[PDB]
Amino acid sequence: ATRIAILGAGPSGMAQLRAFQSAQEKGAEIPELVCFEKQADWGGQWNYTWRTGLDENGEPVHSSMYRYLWSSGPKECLEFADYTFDEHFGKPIASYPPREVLWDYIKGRVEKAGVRKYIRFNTAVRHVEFNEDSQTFTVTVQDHTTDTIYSAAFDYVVCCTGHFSTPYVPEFEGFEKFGGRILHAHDFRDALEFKDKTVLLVGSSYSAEDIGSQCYKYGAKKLISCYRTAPMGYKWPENWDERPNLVRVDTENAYFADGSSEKVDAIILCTGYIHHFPFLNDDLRLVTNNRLWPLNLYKGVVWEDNPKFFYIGMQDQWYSFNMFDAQAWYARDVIMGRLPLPSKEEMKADSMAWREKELTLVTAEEMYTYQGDYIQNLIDMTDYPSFDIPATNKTFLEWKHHKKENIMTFRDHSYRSLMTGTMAPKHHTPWIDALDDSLEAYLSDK
Amino acid sequence: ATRIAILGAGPSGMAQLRAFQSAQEKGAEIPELVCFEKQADWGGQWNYTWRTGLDENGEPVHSSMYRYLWSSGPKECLEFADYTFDEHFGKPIASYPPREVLWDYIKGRVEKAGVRKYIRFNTAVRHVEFNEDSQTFTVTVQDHTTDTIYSAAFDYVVCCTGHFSTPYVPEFEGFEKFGGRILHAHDFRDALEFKDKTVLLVGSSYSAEDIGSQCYKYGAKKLISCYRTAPMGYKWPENWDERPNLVRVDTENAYFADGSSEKVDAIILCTGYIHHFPFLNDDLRLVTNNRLWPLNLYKGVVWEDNPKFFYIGMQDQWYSFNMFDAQAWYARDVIMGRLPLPSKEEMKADSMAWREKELTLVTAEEMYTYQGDYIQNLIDMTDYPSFDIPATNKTFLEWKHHKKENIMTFRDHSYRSLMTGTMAPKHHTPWIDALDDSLEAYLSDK
Ligand SMILES: Cc1cc2nc3c(=O)[nH]c(=O)nc-3n(C[C@H](O)[C@H](O)[C@H](O)COP(=O)(O)OP(=O)(O)OC[C@H]3O[C@@H](n4cnc5c(N)ncnc54)[C@H](O)[C@@H]3O)c2cc1C
Ligand SMILES: Cc1cc2nc3c(=O)[nH]c(=O)nc-3n(C[C@H](O)[C@H](O)[C@H](O)COP(=O)(O)OP(=O)(O)OC[C@H]3O[C@@H](n4cnc5c(N)ncnc54)[C@H](O)[C@@H]3O)c2cc1C
Ligand SMILES: NC(=O)c1ccc[n+]([C@@H]2O[C@H](COP(=O)([O-])OP(=O)(O)OC[C@H]3O[C@@H](n4cnc5c(N)ncnc54)[C@H](OP(=O)(O)O)[C@@H]3O)[C@@H](O)[C@H]2O)c1
Ligand SMILES: NC(=O)c1ccc[n+]([C@@H]2O[C@H](COP(=O)([O-])OP(=O)(O)OC[C@H]3O[C@@H](n4cnc5c(N)ncnc54)[C@H](OP(=O)(O)O)[C@@H]3O)[C@@H](O)[C@H]2O)c1
Repeated sequence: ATRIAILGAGPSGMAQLRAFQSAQEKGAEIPELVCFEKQADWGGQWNYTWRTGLDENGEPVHSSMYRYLWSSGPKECLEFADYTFDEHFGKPIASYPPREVLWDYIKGRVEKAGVRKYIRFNTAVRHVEFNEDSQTFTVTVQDHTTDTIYSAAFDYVVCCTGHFSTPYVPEFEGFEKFGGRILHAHDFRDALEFKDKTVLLVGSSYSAEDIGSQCYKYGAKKLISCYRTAPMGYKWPENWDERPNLVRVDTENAYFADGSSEKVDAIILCTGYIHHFPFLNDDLRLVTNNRLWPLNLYKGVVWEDNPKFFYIGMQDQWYSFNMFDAQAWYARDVIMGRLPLPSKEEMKADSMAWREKELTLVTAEEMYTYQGDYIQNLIDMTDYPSFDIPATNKTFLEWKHHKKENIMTFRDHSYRSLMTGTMAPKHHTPWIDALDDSLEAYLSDK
Repeated sequence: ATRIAILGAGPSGMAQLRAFQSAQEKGAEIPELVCFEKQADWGGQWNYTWRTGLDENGEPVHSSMYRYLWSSGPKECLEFADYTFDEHFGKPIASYPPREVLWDYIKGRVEKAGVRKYIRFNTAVRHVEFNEDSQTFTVTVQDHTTDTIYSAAFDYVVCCTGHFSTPYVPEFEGFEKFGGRILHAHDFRDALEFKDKTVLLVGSSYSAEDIGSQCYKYGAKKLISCYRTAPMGYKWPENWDERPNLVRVDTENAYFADGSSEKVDAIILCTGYIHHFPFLNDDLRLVTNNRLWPLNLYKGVVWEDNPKFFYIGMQDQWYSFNMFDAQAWYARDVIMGRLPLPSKEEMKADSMAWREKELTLVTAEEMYTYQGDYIQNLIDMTDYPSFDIPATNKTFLEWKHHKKENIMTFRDHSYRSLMTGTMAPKHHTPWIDALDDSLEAYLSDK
């Protein structure tokens, strides 16, 4: 009568449900499942909302996604080994689908699987405690539909609440006096809000690349992006420059370590996120910066201090969807008794070996290869379909080259699926001109 | 060795500490105090921040206040009976001080009292449980300076976390397609962000009045405000009209029940707040809409289901600072044994009588007079200095008339202090021209 709690119904929660459902379909007897989700529908980040800051129930808004967002890597690198792009759409499609298209895809797997019935939507997880005496977890949640706080007992808990939602938002001198809008990447919604405007983007990783690109694409007057350590280093459009870092601000201007300075309408902090778990105490709470190998997680997923608690997708992401699968399948097999955990000492020693290797990594290539090795090790222990990881590494490599070649057109290239073998078609419209981000617009043919 | 927890160091928390400190100064022996505050300094709403949505630790941003905010009622109606405006500033000042000026004042009382030492700043209250077996509260908090979650036992808890922070944010058809900024009043920061723009304000209470006024004052091209029930009904500037309710929106336009419609750059939801206490379970959690008499609070402050738990300032606010005092002094005397509570049945019957009367109220005059009667009933039970409530009522009445006379110049009038008798000077600058909101600018003379 063993009972499991899954926190969150994004890709990771969906993957954990899907892993149990698959074991059950092959005839295994599975635990009882309850998955709690604070939004009204599944998909995690991929469920777009116009809302900003706090949602209609007062929970922090979860999604950081914006209008016009498109896959940032090759779809071929994030394809499910058990539910192909061919199966879901019935036809080839280009390699960088818009948000709505990938949303549709991940829902499709879990619609086929019938796992929606396990999910209590509109329910925020408030608190998870472990009771020593009974060896079980009390999960306290708030049901916003009924406006009730209640709690329930579980034998295992799988946490899938992500780490790209709680913004890291550093302060800069003068922000209290600046007259334009200051916002974090997290609150970016429609690029059209910045048409004909000068937009400062603080930071130099994916958010900066892509939020700049959208502002450019939808007609901002000018873009300044500044970096803390090293410049992003791509060849930008003519109305976009990189400066060394922002140092202060006044009523209208920004000042850089350059010595330069200029008039700026809006500042967008593209400074990343914190791992933040307001519902866990120190006995259960993961503390880490964003990285390929957070400590304290055996095989990157079992909580070393209480191996009945698990974390999915808490690593930085080169791979994503099929990493979460590998992780969710491993957790499932641990929970189900198919893969007994070693002692605490051996877990720590294993994790340390993973951390030593992580610290070796210099180049982007070495990094996704490392995540690949990690994933390889996971999928080899479970009935998760194996797939060509070295060939996925190669596809990441091409993608890197395409971005270096030209940062504004990398989305116009195509790659071959490592599940099906088929090469993807070019898209009916080049990126810069595809102004409509809808599923409908992308799947027809204008 | 009796121990009290005070949740929040805004005006209410500050009042609660001040109430204890005064009893102690007069020679009483007081309980031990710990006050928890998630911000880095005291003042509550009055502590301005440029931050929006979630703060640097990932907590919801608390303050709803914006640049250029000024007192919305006569300072004479919110004067402390035990720490006058004369005492704090050393000289007369006008009747509608800017935010920074009132912040300075409320901090002044609590700096004089030396109560800062009781407060653990940068600490978010996560959870408050009541243990039946020991009859005490476990308060769990997260210290963001040390990044540690810990908990502590208390005999009484006073909740002062406010109810104008978690926004009520209704959805309107088309919001997911609109191309400008959508925001709640709560996120409104610098009016200059809307200079030369058309701004729709949804709502018809104080937020709508005042945010519109600031947008106007700082040079917005045009203002549309729309109402759900009745229009605000003031004579607005020429570039500002009131329409019946908003019904939908597309890429660039708003459509109203008017039948009318127009191009709009930014939508500001001025639709109020919810009472939200994510750190309480249903045994302790107050559930109410914003009103003069929330139910379940004996004398408006003692939690009827567990009278060792208290709420300060959870009523809607005509009076404010000296209401919180009256309430804090009452809670103090209850906690200290000077005012024993009646049985549960009598509390309920008393609360019912207050509710019946609340439901009687029609006119704005009847409403603040009701709050005044409530405050009268409180201050008569404690050593809180009594003061002229009927004369404060009269002052509110004048203020109402000044607003109806001209909504854009009500802040240029002056009233007499009910603590000192002295009439307040006119201000060195009329409202529409005082563009600088700083303490310094308001307290010197230009
Ligand atoms: C702007 C942005 C763009 C991205 N684009 C890509 C991309 O193009 N390609 C790619 O591979 N990856 C991308 N990512 C990476 C992203 O992390 C993954 O794609 C994927 O969404 C990870 O999903 P997850 O389920 O682990 O967490 P999430 O997707 O964040 O979902 C977590 C779920 O947990 C829920 N939750 C959180 N707290 C609670 C609580 N208290 N109670 C109940 N429920 C809770 C949330 O509501 C949410 O549904 C992007 C990330 C961001 C932020
Ligand atoms: C925009 C705006 C303008 C206003 N203008 C006026 C005015 O001009 N005149 C007037 O009389 N009234 C005004 N008010 C009314 C306001 O409610 C009172 O003036 C007063 O600030 C109420 O104080 P409070 O201490 O009860 O709550 P607050 O002032 O809101 O302070 C609550 C405190 O609780 C803390 N807190 C909340 N949650 C936690 C947690 N979980 N853990 C730790 N700490 C927590 C917050 O950090 C905050 O410091 C205004 C309100 C708003 C929103
Ligand atoms: N579809 C898309 O294209 C898309 C868009 C956004 C996000 N994402 C996803 O989200 C993940 C990362 O998002 P992210 O770019 O927001 O965070 P991130 O990858 O951790 O990058 C954080 C960035 O902010 C900078 N930064 C931090 N503090 C700073 C400071 N005080 N001053 C100046 N700069 C500062 C960092 O500077 P330093 O470099 O000096 O450390 C770094 O460039 C990616 O793995 C991707 O999956 C995808
Ligand atoms: N210094 C200042 O001037 C200042 C500024 C802001 C706030 N404050 C303080 O904050 C308190 C109130 O702030 P508030 O005005 O934001 O909230 P509020 O007083 O409760 O008013 C809520 C408003 O939003 C409207 N509304 C709610 N739902 C709506 C919907 N679905 N569609 C359209 N309109 C809708 C309500 O409509 P209905 O009228 O139909 O009920 C009402 O006008 C005041 O007591 C004051 O202390 C002061």
